[PDB]
Amino acid sequence: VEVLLGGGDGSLAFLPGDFSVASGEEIVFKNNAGFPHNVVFDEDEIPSGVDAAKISMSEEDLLNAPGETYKVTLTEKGTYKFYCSPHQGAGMVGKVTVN
Ligand SMILES: [Cu+]
Repeated sequence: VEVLLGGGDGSLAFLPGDFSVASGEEIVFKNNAGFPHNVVFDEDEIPSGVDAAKISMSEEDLLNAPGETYKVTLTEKGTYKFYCSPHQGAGMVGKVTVN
C-alpha cells in the first residue's frame, strides 16, 4: 500500500486513513499535495514491542516536493497510529494495523 499524504489537496489527510497489513510487509508513504509532509508513529499508541524511533522519520527530515517518498517494513501484531507531525492536530492521522 502506498499511503497518499495529501488527500486530493482539498483534504489535508492520508488516503487510506485506516488500513491493515501483515507482519513483514512494507508501507510506502508518498506525497500528493500541500507540501511538506512526513510520517511519525505516535509513541503513546504504537504496540509495546517496538520504538517509534525506528519507524517514524527523523524530526527534521520531511518530504518537500511532489514525488518524494518514505518507506518502512513493519512488524508486531497491534494497532499503528502514524500521523504527520505538522498536521496531526489539524487532523492528518492514519491508522495502520498489523493483523
Ligand atoms: Cu502533513
